[PDB]
Amino acid sequence: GRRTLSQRKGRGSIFKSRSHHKLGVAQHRAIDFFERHSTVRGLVKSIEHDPGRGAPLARVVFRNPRQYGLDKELFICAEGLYSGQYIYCGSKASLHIGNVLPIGQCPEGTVVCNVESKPGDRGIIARASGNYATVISHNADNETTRIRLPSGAKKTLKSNCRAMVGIIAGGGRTEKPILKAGVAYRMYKAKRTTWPRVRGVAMNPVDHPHGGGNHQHVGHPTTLKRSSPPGQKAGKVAARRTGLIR
RNA sequence: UAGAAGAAGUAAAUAUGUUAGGACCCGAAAGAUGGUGAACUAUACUUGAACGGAUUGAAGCCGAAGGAAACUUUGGUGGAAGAUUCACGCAGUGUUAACGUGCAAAUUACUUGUCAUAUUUGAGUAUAGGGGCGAAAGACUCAUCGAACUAUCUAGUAGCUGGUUCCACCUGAAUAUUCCCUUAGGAAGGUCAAAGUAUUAAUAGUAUUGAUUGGUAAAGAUAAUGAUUAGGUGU
RNA sequence: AUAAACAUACUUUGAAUCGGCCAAGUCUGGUAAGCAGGACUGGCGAUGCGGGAUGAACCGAACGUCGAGAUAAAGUGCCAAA
RNA sequence: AAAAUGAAGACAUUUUAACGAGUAAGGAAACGAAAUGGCGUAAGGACAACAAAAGUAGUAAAGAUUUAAAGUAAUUUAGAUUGAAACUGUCCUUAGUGCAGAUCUUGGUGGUAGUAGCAAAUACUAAGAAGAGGAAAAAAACAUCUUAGAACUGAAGAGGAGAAAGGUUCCUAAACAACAUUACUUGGAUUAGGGUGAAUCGAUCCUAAAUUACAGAUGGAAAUCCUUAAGAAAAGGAUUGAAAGGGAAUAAGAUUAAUAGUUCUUAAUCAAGAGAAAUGGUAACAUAUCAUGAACUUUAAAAUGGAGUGUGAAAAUCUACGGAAGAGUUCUCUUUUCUUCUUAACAAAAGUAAAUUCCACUGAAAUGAAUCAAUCAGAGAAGUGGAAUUUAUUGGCUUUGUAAGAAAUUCAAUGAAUUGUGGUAUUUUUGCAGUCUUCAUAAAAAUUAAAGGGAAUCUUUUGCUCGUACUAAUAACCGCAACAGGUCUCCAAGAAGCAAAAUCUUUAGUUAAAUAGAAUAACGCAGGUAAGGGAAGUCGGCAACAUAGCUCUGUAAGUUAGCAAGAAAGAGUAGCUCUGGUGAUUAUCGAAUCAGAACUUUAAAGGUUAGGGGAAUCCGACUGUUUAAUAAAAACAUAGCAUUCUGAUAAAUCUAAAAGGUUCAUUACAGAAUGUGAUUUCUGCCCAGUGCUCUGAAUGUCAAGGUAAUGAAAUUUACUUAAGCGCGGGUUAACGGCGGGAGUAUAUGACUCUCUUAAGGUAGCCAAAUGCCUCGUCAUCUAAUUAGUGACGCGCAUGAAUGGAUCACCGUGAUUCCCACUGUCCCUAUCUGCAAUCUAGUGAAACCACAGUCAAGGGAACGGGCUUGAUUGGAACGGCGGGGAAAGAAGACCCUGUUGAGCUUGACUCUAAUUUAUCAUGUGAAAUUUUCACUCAUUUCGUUAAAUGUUAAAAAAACAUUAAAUUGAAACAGGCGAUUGAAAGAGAUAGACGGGGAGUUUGGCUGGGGCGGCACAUCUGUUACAAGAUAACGCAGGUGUCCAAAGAUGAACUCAAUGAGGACAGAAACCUCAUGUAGAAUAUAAGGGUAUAAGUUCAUUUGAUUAUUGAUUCCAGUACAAUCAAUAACUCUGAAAUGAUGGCCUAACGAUCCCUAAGAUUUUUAAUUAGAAAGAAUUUAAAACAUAUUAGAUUUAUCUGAUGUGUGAGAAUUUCUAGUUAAUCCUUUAAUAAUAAGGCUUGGGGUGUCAGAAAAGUUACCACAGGGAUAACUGGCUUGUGGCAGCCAAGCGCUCAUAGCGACGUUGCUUUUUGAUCCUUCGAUGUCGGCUCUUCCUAUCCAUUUCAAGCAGAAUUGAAAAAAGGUAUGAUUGUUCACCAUUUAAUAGGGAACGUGAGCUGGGU
RNA sequence: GACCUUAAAGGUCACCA
Repeated sequence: GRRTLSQRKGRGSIFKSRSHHKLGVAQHRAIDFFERHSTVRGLVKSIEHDPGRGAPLARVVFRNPRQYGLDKELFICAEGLYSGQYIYCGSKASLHIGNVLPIGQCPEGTVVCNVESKPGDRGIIARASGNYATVISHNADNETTRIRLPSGAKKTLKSNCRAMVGIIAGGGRTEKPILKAGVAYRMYKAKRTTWPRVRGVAMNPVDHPHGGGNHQHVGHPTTLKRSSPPGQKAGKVAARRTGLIR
């Protein structure tokens, strides 16, 4: 046989990210004393559209708590932010939309976004459009707090992990139905090469495990073990269930 | 059942036979190893270039009239759409036209379709052979692709096909038998040739006389086993 | 009884060969076959010559180069010798 | 062969006799009576004038051409001519030693053949010049240049220029041997010269996608990774990457045979250099340098998509008024028609614009302002007055300097003349303004300026390196070339029109671009027309005809309500003369557009351009893509729908490895893996099987390890270990699946019974692109329907995200029917151009054993050659497609190879990735090794390693720095800050999983292969032919066993059946007598054998045993197996002779290696006792240390010297008899021991393909070596079957066997069906039907002539002569065939390689 | 027709040309 399309994706030749017009890395600012024990105030200069992602980006400008100059940051917009707004980052920040607070200071039930899975790693969870994470409970014995991830899973993080209060802007993006093949083509302008997807049953036995015979069909069960080698791992992987959900 | 029984062997040059090597000469599709290719084509990115004329008329907006209201009727304006068409171009539906030792190792003529957003296109750049790339035809990867090109292993192997070079003279065949992964082929054996011997209980594809063997042709059918048409006599 | 001394008995080494085919006062399967397969012998293969007009197998007869005669199968109206 | 002779003769002796064919094959050399005889090629060693100049040769070698001679032949010899320097004969030796073939290799050359051709791109003609090169009885044509005529490209060009590529092709002169399919005086061709000028155009500079270094990391290696992260490297990050991106600065005229934003004249610009620090304006803001402005920081520019509308300006075109100069027309007119009337870079500022944004005064409602559209206003409209920016350089346009001195148009013979002003017109270019659109937001750096801050106190010089010629294509580039193919751009006139369309023309370019002339045949290619009919042609309206612009009227069903729709359908349209509407400015001026009216004619879109329309069915929703070179589609994509996994140190996944890489500059509205394919309606039941999974169970099965026991030890044994499987549950929008039979209300069967699945196919749909039967049944379409449509449904074998049903719009998709139109057709005629024909010049190729008249025969079963006939005159031109089983190609179909390759799978054997367990020693603790606590290796991260730890002390989009006065601005820790953490990663070993991947295999026989069978090891009878052998996928059957008795022996008895008797008792129970040759039994298939037995019964027993020989059956006289004959033991039975080494006989079975059992003690040795008999033993140089005894040292398992003796020494040993002890089948190679292992002999474990590999498929994507050893087609033999014909006569025919038929039987012919065979063809004979056309047969359908009848006439029926002439048109189907509707005198049947493909078609296959 | 099964009846095969 040949090497299937999923195998050719891992080499990254034509499947490299189309990130040329992107604004940059969107994250919190690097942790320091002034964020651990004080608050630094930033100014939302503008709100910009980052190619390839559905949420807007804010060009915040903190000043320089230790030197002279400007610290041009690049945050992910929370819904409701506006140009010229002031936002405060630090442990003593007020509980307002757009402010950055350690996850331990947020009252149980607070909605946050752009949460750090580890202290000081500048944002991991709840970064897509309209997404958010909820603080479940605190644990002052070992300085851990429980949050509910947007997928529904519960995760325990350190109580000093930072997060931004609010909802990532641009929600309800995927509810608008794409209508045309051309529109879907334009969606991957600043993404990887994946769109026009040929069914495995339409390929040939050399190309794909599904490449069939005189009738377009699979032939063998499409639920496979997690341990299948790359090359035959095509279809549902480690499927605990199948069929329409009730 | 090997041996001994007053030793025969050895050396070298040829000829013939067996055997290994390119192996009488030429012939595979294949396999492995190392390199060269994206000047053709495939996809993707960077930076450039290229929409002229018509058709239809969506939101949005304005007037008039009707209405308690909700709003409706009517006339305009507007210029959307992977909307309809023509042109520069492009493709290749049909003639299964031309040509078919061509203009051309895929072109020409008319007809047909298409002719800016999933568009067309230049340069740069990236992806390499059990790999790439593929809106998927096993398609494309320099006229080479159901695994490119190039060189080495390599004069690859062939029970299969083709060829195999002077004269006279003498002798002159085979298709049984056994075994084989055997059936287009081999070894044992038969037929044949050439060398070399032995005075030789070592002649016969013949007939006769004598003693035998066998169960074929024929013959038989209340002679045994069967098959089958009738007629008398007795109970 | 007849024949047999270039009789007889061989020994060694080795070549090619084991695709066969035909005839019949023969046989088996088949309706049958210029079909398929066998017993015995003679042939073609390996083979020309004379005759059957022509023909791998039929009939006579097998071959160094020639001359003369008697012949064989078979023929004798012309082609064609009688 | 035998005799005779035999040192040398010679002819390989003399004589006599017999013999002589031959494919494959053999006979090497030498051998005197020669164990075959010789010829030739080349080289090596000798010999070649015997008397001291010793083979031939310039008095002509080798070679070549021939003429003759010798030899059976291979070959040799000699002469003649040519040739001019080496060569030959004999003997041995040696070998790169003899050619007709290999689709042989290389080179050369023929026929074809003066043949096919030298035919796209409209086109040339006259006069003259130059030249050898238009002559001549028309030799009808003539290359280059100039002039004139006539033309084409038609300004998206056949024009003027660039990028790439080419590389001197550029310009000129001389010259034409070759080349540009004739020629050339021409040339992009030959020869020789000349030619490319930059401070301003580019490269150079910057960075994009990307690329590459030192050090570092990885690797066995080559090398790979990393690109600023790891670095004592680089205020911050290295190299390269654009002649289309960014970018300091030049223009006009003139000049050269050719270079020019490059030279010259004139006129400019740019960069680098040289000679307590300003005013004005209310404000927006403004001032020939002015008017200081460091570090540091920020902002902006360079630098940002597309569409569409409006509009400013310039240019081009057109036009209004006024002219000046020149040109054209002019016997008909034309105050006429045409040309010229221009201006740069850089700067200036008389005059004067459009649009946008801001500033000041004021404060809008009765709301206003404005655009084509919009849009805006108390965070302030409108108004008035101002400021700024943009508009191809200063400042947009006119104007000005440059500058008229240039340039253009004229005139004179260098010198003179002129060079106004406009437009509410079109196009192009370039800006501007707002509007729309994106799940698309549409680059960076070099480089420049400004600001915040307040540190410090005009002239002139120079401008380097490299490119610069030319083409840029119907001749300079890539395709072998001057190739009708391909290749990126800039500039762009008139007519007409909606139009950059078609058509014609101006400026420019060219008239040649693979040759022409004559004639005007066939057959063609390209373009046409056609009476009457109108698809009747055909697989099919293929091809062609037909519709075609604009205006007005009108427009259906269906529908996703958007469409259908340009639906369909109808009318108008010309020319000329007029009339009216639509404005600007304030009476004058201007625009093409619309409407209307008289009149005339050839009655009007049509020169060119320019939709045929309608009714339905299927598939796909749509726009899109696709097999470059036979498939453009129903296939792929698509939006929509659905499922699975993943919290990122993850999922997927590349890599040998890696602080390695991709999605990821990412974070579940995300990433990755799949199925279905818009919308509507709906997705039924099944978890048994195979997958997937579980948050699940332990003590079923499971490895290396770990622990323990025995033993001298290896070894062995036991216990305990993870995943995996098993056990239990879940899951089908996971792979997939979704039944039978019988009664029952003139038929059907609601109903009932019964069998048993995991579930029994549900809603739907249907002879469907899915239905064999089948051309299903009923309607409809037609005259006629294997076609279409609508219905029916026990549906071979429909059916629900393998998606079911439904269709609106859409489609170079498949199918049917109507209208219109027509040469598709009846049925062909005719016209034009280019060829073909002939000629001058020029000039190939495929192919070719030799060749070329027929019939029949035979033959390899279809001859051009052979045999017998028919017949023949030599050379051929134009056509032609019958033949040459014509050419092209080692058949691609089929088969065979112990030949492959792609693909698939629990085929066999493995393997990367995944996974589980153990080992690989961080500290300090607890529980029964586990659980904890820590960090210290380790992992994953973050930053400018920027306040770690412990003490101490949401009103405002603005600024924040270089400090004033060691502090100000606190100290210390041996932790840059977090995170994980002794667990996880990488290594080793072990178990599981693993078509993701690698290697390989897939028996044989065979009336072709496959399916079927086993004729493959094997027995009986028969074919089988009276010895032995012996065929078929011949016939009838049989084996892979069974038996402690069914082996051995002894004894007794006689069986099957029948008759006659005997209570129940009978046809069959048990008893008796008689007859009883086996008709019973003997394990089994069949055939043999058997009567005081080989059968039945009784009794004893284990010979169904050990060892050794010799034979017989298959046989190769191998093995296995079997069948016998003896011998030596120990036994069984019998009184005994005998019998017994399995079964009454013919089948009942098995190598090498490997595993596993049994046996090798009968005998031979050593030592020591007692007895006896023979026995001299070889001869000088010495160290191992067993040690004692001393001289030193030492404490530890204590060693280190030297003195010393024996050892170890040499001037007994064997045999034998009787004991005793011990050992005893051989070996593990220095000697022994107990374990272990290996030998030797004999059995068992098995190969059934049975003389014995370890082995699944599919190729319609296929490949190679071959095959007529072998199938699919013709032909040939046969004729079962198909067709036709006879003989007899039981009967039918109202009576009557034979008018006409003829049963039960029986004899033939034919090759028009299909069989049966495999003879020819596998380095190829083109395989169905139809169309066209010719011929042949008669077994005759019609016409002609006759006979018969159950023939009155008519219509008919049977038969004879006769094959000269006729034998049709359509619907459906690819059909042959068939079935319908017609018509006719009849609408007969057949052959010719199932006639006919260099004759067509391509419907089917 | 061939193979299989039941108490005649069914079931699978019938292929490359």
